[PDB]
Amino acid sequence: VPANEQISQLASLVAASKYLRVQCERSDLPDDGTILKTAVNVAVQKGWDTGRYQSLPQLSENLYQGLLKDGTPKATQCSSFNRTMTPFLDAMRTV
Repeated sequence: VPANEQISQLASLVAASKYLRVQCERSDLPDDGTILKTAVNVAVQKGWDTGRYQSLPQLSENLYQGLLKDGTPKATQCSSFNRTMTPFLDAMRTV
């Protein structure tokens, strides 16, 4: 997996997680910093180089802002993320 694909993938998970917390009232989820730390930890567990990740936090916020405006109704997006995000949310507990 190329380094570009790696960063984009982590940012997507962070964005989806913030979307759940803020838009889907998933108040059991932690702050952006903790979500970010979780993405970094997953990266380490995959053997990825977390030195090349400089553009992770801003990218995450940009993708989150993109979600808000992408035309998917909130209820639809929340139902979808709640269904599919379990493995990443599980990882967040260990953090």
